Formats: sequence, structure tokens, C-alpha cells
Amino acid sequence: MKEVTIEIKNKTGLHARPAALFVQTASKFSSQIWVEKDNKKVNAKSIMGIMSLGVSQGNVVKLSAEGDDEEEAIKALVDLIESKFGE
Amino acid sequence: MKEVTIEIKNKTGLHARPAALFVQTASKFSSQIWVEKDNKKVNAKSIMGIMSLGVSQGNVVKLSAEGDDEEEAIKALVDLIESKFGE
Repeated sequence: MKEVTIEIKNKTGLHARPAALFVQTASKFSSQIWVEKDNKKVNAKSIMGIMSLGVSQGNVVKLSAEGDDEEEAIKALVDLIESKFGE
Repeated sequence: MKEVTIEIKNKTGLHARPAALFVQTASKFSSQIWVEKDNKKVNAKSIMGIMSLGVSQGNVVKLSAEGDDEEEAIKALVDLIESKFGE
């Protein structure tokens, strides 16, 4: 075994909540969901894609859903987004 | 189908790189890896756990690995951490 206690010194530590509550909400649904930023489409239920979209404060993205609950699911993400996630 | 183009207004947009390059490095290995912050253990290869550890700049965590490459794998995470991920 190999072990180290180390200090996290980068700005946002390991903060990733946004993509967190997002993917959590997006995941609660059966509707397939996508997030498109500048012609880059990614699965809204995948934290990786979200993180890879490099979406920052100020970015406009296209949120799409298609499924038996596509309406309630976008209302969510959108509502979640609109609160600033908290902030 | 339901679609909305919306602006991302929260601070860090959807920025989650840290947990990103971390889990990416941690995932490249066979050694099982853990991240323990204040007696909270989580799989270093799981972005969810990382994000849930609520690790911020300044936090000390315990990094452990156990496997055929446990040595090279901690050197990684540690080296990755030590650069501030970039910053």
C-alpha cells in the first residue's frame, strides 16, 4: 500500500458541484438529453461530457431532451440553472 | 423534442476540470485508489466521490493506493496535484 496526506492548493480545490447537481438532475430522467455548446453535443447525464464542454459562466448552450418526460426534465435543468445552482 | 438555448450564469460555469484530470489520472491505473477527507473515503477513480468530498483549495486529504502499480499511480496524482493542475 502507498499513502500520502497532501494539501489541495489549486483555486477551486476539487469543486465540481455545478456539473454535479446538473448531471444528477439530468440523470433522474428517461428522456435522452444533450448539451450542445458551439456545435459540440454531449450527453447531459454524463459528467465527463459536461466537464469537457468547458462551459463557463456566461456561455450559452443548447439544451435538448427527447422522451416521455422531455418537458419536465428541461424545466428542471433550466430551473436548476436559473438559480445559479445556489450561488 | 424539447430544446432551450440558455445562458450559464453561475460562477464557475460548469467547470470541473480538477476532479477531471484527477479522476482521469486515477483511472489510468489497476491499483485500487481511495481519497479520504476527514474520515470520508471515496474511490479516486469516481468523479462523484471526488465531487462529494467537497475538497476545496487548502484541504488536506489522505491519498491511498494498493496495487501492482500503487507507487507510480500515487506519484501521478501527487505530481498532478502539485502543479495545481495547471494554474
